[PDB]
Amino acid sequence: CTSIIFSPKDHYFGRNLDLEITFGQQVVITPRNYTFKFRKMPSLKKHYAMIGISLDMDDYPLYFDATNEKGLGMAGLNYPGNATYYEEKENKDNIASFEFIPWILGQCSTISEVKDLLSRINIADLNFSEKMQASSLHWLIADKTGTSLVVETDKDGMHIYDNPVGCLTNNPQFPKQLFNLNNYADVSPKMPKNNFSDKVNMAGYSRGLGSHNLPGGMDSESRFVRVAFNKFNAPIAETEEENIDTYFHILHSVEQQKGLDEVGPNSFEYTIYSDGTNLDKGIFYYTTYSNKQINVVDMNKEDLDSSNLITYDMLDKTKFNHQN
Amino acid sequence: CTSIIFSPKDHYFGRNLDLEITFGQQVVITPRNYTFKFRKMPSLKKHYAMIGISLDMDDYPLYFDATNEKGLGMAGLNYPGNATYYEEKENKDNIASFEFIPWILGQCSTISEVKDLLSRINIADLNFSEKMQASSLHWLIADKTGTSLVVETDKDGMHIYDNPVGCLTNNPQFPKQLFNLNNYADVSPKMPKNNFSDKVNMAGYSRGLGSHNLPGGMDSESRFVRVAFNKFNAPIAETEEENIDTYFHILHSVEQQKGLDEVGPNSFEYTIYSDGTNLDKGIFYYTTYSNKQINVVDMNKEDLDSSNLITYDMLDKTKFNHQN
Amino acid sequence: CTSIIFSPKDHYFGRNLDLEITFGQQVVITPRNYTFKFRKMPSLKKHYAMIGISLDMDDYPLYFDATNEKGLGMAGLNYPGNATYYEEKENKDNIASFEFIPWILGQCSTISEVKDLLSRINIADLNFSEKMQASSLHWLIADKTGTSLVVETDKDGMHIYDNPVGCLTNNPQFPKQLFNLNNYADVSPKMPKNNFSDKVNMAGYSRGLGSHNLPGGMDSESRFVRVAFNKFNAPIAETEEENIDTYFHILHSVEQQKGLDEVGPNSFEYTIYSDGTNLDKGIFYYTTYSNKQINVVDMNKEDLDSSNLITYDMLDKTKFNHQNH
Amino acid sequence: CTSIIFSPKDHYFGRNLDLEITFGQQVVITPRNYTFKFRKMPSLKKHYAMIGISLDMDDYPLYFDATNEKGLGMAGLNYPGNATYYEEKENKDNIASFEFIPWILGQCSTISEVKDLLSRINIADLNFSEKMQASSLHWLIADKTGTSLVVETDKDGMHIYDNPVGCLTNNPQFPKQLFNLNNYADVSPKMPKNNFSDKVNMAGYSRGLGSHNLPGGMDSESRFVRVAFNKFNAPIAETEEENIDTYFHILHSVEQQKGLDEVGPNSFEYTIYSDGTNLDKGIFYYTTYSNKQINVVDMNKEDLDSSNLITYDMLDKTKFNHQN
Repeated sequence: CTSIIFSPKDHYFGRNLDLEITFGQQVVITPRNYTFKFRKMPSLKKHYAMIGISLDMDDYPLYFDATNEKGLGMAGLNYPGNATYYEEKENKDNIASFEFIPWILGQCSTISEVKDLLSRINIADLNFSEKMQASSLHWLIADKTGTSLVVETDKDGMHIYDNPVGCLTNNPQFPKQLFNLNNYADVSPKMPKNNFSDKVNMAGYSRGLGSHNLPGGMDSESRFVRVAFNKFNAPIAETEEENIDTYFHILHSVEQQKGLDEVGPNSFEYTIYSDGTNLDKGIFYYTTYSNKQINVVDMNKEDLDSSNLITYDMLDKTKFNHQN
Repeated sequence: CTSIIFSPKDHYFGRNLDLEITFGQQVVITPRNYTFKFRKMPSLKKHYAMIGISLDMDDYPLYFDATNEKGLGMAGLNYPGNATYYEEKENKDNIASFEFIPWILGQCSTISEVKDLLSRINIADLNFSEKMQASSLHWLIADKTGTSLVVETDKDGMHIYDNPVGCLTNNPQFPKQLFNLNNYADVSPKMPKNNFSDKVNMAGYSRGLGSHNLPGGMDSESRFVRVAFNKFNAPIAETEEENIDTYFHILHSVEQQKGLDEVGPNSFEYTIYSDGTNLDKGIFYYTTYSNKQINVVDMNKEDLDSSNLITYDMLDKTKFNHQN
Repeated sequence: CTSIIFSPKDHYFGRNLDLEITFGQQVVITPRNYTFKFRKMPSLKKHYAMIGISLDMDDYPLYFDATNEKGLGMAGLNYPGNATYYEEKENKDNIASFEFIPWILGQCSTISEVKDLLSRINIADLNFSEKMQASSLHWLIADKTGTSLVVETDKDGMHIYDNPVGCLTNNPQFPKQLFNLNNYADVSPKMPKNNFSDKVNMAGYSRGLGSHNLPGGMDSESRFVRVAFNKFNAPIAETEEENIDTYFHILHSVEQQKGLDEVGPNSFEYTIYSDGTNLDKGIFYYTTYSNKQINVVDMNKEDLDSSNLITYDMLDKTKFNHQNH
Repeated sequence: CTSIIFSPKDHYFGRNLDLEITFGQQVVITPRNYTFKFRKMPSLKKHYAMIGISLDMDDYPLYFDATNEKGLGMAGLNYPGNATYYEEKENKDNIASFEFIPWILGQCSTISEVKDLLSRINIADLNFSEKMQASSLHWLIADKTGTSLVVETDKDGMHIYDNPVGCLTNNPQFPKQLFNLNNYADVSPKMPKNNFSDKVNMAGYSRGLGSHNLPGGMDSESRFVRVAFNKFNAPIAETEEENIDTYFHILHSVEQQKGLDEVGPNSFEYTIYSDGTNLDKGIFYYTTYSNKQINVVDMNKEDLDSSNLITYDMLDKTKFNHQN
């Protein structure tokens, strides 16, 4: 998985979901008066409305990532082997990992409010069902000022980090992931100087040689570096159409192509989908692996005061434009 | 530029066109009875029909790449500084670089016929006009057996190479480009073995670590290695829709994103378009940088006995699908 | 800087010193009854003898690294910008960075005893003098069982790490440095399998292609990975001569060559020297940049009950052997 | 194997010999009136004196590398699978690959003289003895002007190349080996500039980060790049002691450590010795894997008009200096 906030003019937040199998995701809008039930907290009977990609299990939205009507966004990305969910604490809001996105996006409008709410939270070891055991996740949270932060629940407790580069992938823990970027200071959009020796003729035989050491791999660290390079060198435009086009080139640059990340016999982790929300306008965009026409769901064209889930199918089939 | 042949069941040939500035291009079917004129050879009054993308002129089809009705495909890719075109030779067929595709694709059906014609050819230093100086190219040729061939006109003469990997980018010369692949034997879709030492605990901390050393750069050798890894590990499917989807994932895996390959002040080489032809069926497909919905032009739906160029606009503007 | 413990049979501990300027340093044995004086603690009037390379100033051994007579070793490696030394603390033993090696090596014989002393230490922001401001260092400590730990004094306090690979270089902090090794699991002494695709003919055109992605750089992470690869694939022998021979190949594999690491105009960081001590025997070995004949100083041939520093020159000029004479 | 000419003031030519088995080589001075016998040419009864490392096979010097009294040096380096030796030719001096060094260094004093002799040569497929096949080699040749050239005998003929970097290792052919240097222009002794993006704070956390991408491997291409970086950034001094010290630091920077290049079960290729000769002065220097004190043999202190080989044992055992 890869998640970014991209702030050329308006602010766009979203992620690639990298898994080996698709099973029942939809675009889900949760309106303000849908009651969020919590295992160990009183229900949120009214809350901010939100939109994202989710499973719908027994009428409950298990969000992979979402954005609320105040321009606050949040995404849960795989964090295998690192994620720890804790015992219940008598002095904290005990919130399950699968309840984390509704808890936060339903109650908070800014990063500062997120931090305040997190000062009272305990991400607790609670499973949705015996069938659906909890996934191992860490979270990227960003708001429409362009500020972002990272939440990791490690063995020695929960850690919260300001995110100066506004990107997140998977393992390792954010301090190591962020520091690894320092090793790529010389990766450049421009041709290199001959620093090797002026007594040797270095021929600039290919445009693009500046990025010769850009990681191309499917792994977590390679995608973090690659998405950071793409994000901070992408062009800035004035229109919505241009900036969302650029946004999807950023995420598609770290797409996991089928066959390249093999996790088992004929089993391949790949980018199921790419989404992005205009945090300033509440507009949800997505592409899928097989359908890279941009699909648009406008949260503001729904009745956000209603009390039941609003669902749209993810258009995940190849759609061709036949010019005859 | 990157060009491949991809042979899952049917055979698909095409390329990314990477340039820092466009002047327009278009899809062009040249029918059988469009007379091909040649500066130094008699005209081909009748020939095979072909389809590809050319410059936005209707004087003459100046193809970037094309595929004829017999399943033979050919693409010219930037070869900066290496490409040498020769003085006219009395005992050869003197053919301009911009006449190469019509000359070959107009008369040849197989790689074997291509080689016979190439043995008597001389790629002459002729310009389409005094203003339109010939660009520096080398060529990938492939037919529907999956066999392919590289043509390079260097300063010491024309060299013709069998291509065992069916890929081509830009510099250097093909023996160096092909040999460089030997350095990436251990790049893997599966998790790496701990070869370092069984006394060191190596944590397989991220899926995709097998490809940690896959090159991600925008440069010529990086894209050659990366597209070969993508092509030979791409899944094999049974439907046309699935295999052409896969084909565009291979080409998009070596797309040059705007901003990442700087050739001058605010001037960036980027992937203008990606195209692919089903050599077996005569069906032409393309995406462009800003419109990655796949566009289809079926050559067999046209009057191939016509005498006039048949043209279609390249739809290069972002197409959104609004769902609510 | 690069420091290792190498444990083929006996145990060998030491380091490359990577700096841009030398002058002053000697092989220095501090005997049992040389009185170690401390700015904020009572003097150690008698203590374990030790041997190492030191800058002697005002009759005080400013050790770069040393090993004591009980087979405990300790080295201070550059930690630029990372090292933080603290205000004096009540309820702690306040010890200056330049007194750290005498404090530990004078009093401890084992890692377990080192850990006891560290639980009550505080590395204080104290300078040798106005002209000698304290260096930014972190420390590798190893004993003759082959166990080692790392001490790093960061902005948010002192951290002590068990060291499973027995190697240290410079920045970054040890958890990041140790975790970076995970990126090199596929580096191999053996020819690589063709994982790329069995549809592509990968020619095995050179021996050694298994190590094609081994880092060769002069930088701290590169050297950490390269020294670990060298150490864990080095052969093990049953002889002192062979095992110390191997030891210096490990250290020399990560030598910084003059001209390859420029830290300012006409100023280059390079490996001044490599040393190694046999912890089980008390034998100090070293080479220098211009003299890679192994020089030997046996601490046990000196009077370890004396009270004065005992010094030997670092033989740092090239000594050619004319076979033709 | 790695071979260089290093030209700080005087000129130093030599090599690392990288093999898995030591045989029993020694330092051999061949005086002017030792008769060189050839299988298919008249004997060379008087010739230039030379010094180098040789096997000894009943009175015949089989040099790995040598340098003659006129300052011409030559080294045979493994070229596995690539070396082709030819059928005898009726119009050429047919010289065995193991006769090549005596043939050249016996009669030539300069690179230009070498090039004239090579115009009449045919490196023929002659083995030294029934159960000792010829080894597969290519050669680096250099003289006291600093100039060097490469001789490679490939399937399609002998190829001679001027060597602009004065370096050679093993496979592949020299054109590909040399061109690969272009991929390392940015490898630097100096700290890198932040070209990734100035919106990203890149910490220059370690001295030497400029060489972060210097290859460290044991393989042929890695050592070629690494010895070149070491050679052209090595300091230049006024005296012999200083320059020969620098010279061995260059060769030792590409030493293959035991255990790092496994060629078979419990069998490793390693640097058996490093040697260099002062071309201007005829002084021979060497280290061995286990003895890094520089050993010196002055060819000119011997009787160069003699008729018998003059042999010295290689001091290959560790010799310690006990200071107390």
